[PDB]
Amino acid sequence: KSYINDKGKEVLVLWGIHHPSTSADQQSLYQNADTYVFVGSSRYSKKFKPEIAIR
Amino acid sequence: VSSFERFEIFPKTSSWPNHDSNKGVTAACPHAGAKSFYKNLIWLVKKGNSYPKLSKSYINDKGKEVLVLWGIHHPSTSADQQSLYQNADTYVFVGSSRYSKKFKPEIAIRPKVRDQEGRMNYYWTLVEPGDKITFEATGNLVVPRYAFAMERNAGSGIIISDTPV
Repeated sequence: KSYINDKGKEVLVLWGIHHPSTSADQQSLYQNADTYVFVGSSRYSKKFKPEIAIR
Repeated sequence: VSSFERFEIFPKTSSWPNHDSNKGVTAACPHAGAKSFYKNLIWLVKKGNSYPKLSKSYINDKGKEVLVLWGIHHPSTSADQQSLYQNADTYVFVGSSRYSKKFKPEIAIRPKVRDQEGRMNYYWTLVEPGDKITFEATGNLVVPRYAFAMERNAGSGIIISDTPV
């Protein structure tokens, strides 16, 4: 999904990355064992790898 | 800076027999109309349909600090990754006595900037006299070509102005 800033000013965007406790909780929520998240803009680029462990 | 001399830390003609040192050009860095690239870096690309494991070292023998710069290339797609390096799962490693870091490319489509959906990160380090710096990669590495042996001063800054010198 993409968004283009057309509001004539800066847009503050917030988001989250979820790190489950166990592989079972991972599969209960997303069904995929080895996942990634990517966020990218013209000045931002970052890839997120979840860290599954019991805190 | 009290002393600043450029030298070819990794000569273009002889350093990379098993890799291509001439195809690493891009429309994002044009010169005289043609596609070009940075002068002090070489964008190594697979030779034939092969990118063998890369390993090159330099020992600072210049009697002073050496400024070394390099790049990591993050392609937009897996196809662009295979077009340039032929290897799907690659790494880059840079190591010295005070520097050690492993780089994993992040393949994804970023918004176009200068007609490029990929990205390239630029890094630098100061190699102390007598030290060794090692570059090791299976792809995505923009190897240094020119380094700079230098001696830093103390103070001064950067003036941003249209006032003439």
